[PDB]
Amino acid sequence: SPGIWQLDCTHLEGKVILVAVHVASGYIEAEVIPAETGQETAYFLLKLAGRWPVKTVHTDNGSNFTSTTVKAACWWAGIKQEDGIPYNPQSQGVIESMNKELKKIIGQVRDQAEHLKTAVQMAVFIHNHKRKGYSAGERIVDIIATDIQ
Amino acid sequence: SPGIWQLDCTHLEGKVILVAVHVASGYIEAEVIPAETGQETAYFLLKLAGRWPVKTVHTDNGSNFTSTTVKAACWWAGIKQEDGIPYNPQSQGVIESMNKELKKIIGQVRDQAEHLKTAVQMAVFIHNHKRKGYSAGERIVDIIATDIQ
Ligand SMILES: O=C1Nc2ccccc2/C1=C\c1cccc(C(=O)O)c1
Ligand SMILES: O=C1Nc2ccccc2/C1=C\c1cccc(C(=O)O)c1
Repeated sequence: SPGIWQLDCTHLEGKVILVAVHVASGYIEAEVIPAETGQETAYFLLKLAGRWPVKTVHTDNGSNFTSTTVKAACWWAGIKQEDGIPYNPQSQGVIESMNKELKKIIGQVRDQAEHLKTAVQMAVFIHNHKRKGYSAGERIVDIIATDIQ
Repeated sequence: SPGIWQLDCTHLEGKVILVAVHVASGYIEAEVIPAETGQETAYFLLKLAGRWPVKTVHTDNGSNFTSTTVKAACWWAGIKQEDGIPYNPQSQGVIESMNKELKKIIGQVRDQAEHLKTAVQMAVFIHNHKRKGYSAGERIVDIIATDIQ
């Protein structure tokens, strides 16, 4: 579980926000893209796996699961690509809740940024630093550090 | 020193590669931009600080040190912005060496990617995973985890 991430795609202002959630910690990375393509998803995963030790990715839908470009990026980066079917039904609900929370934060910062991408990165910052006590940022580092030792 | 990062700007294929190096570990994040502007640097730092606990940034040049947009992003994200003048002359040489090493890796992967940005992220991946025995990715996590406890 230190290496397990979940992909999540949500929509705002006619654009797409692609999110990777580290399941065990709640830590996220996100980007704005014009639309969800295999190529964009592939590039996003390459960035993620260069930054964190990504072992398994639960893909967000069947198109990205099937995508040859996504499969190539997962091969390149040593990621086991899996489906994202909630065998636990409380899982989708947690993502649903996270998308709602992220959009709430985006709303709270939206006027401080001209471009949506800036607001999204402010929201990532706030999300990862929020103490719940540890923050998601603290939890992911502790989880992975423990795993290394 | 767990929170200290150094900005570095290098050039390839008529484009600019902006790099943030975590000084204590050698871990890097990087992006390709058309040219180094205050706005691009500001956005890059916002992304970085949402992902890692960035306390201090040594800026790469006087224009970014002076930039009102960079100063605003540092204020927003709780980053102490400093100059990047090598009080130790072995510092610049280490960055010089890193740029050369990064460009070497980019060369080694360049044909596997159409776009430079893909090659750069492959290079970030290889750099951060290389065992030298721990990798830069392992070192940054251990450093920050120790600091939290
Ligand atoms: O001055 C600034 N405060 C910031 C605090 C955080 C991040 C950026 C800024 C920033 C300017 C900036 C730079 C790029 C894009 C955008 C945008 O409006 O999308 C604004
Ligand atoms: O099939 C693929 N293998 C990969 C291994 C790693 C990353 C991407 C790919 C990938 C395709 C892809 C996707 C986006 C851009 C580019 C580009 O050429 O810049 C290529």
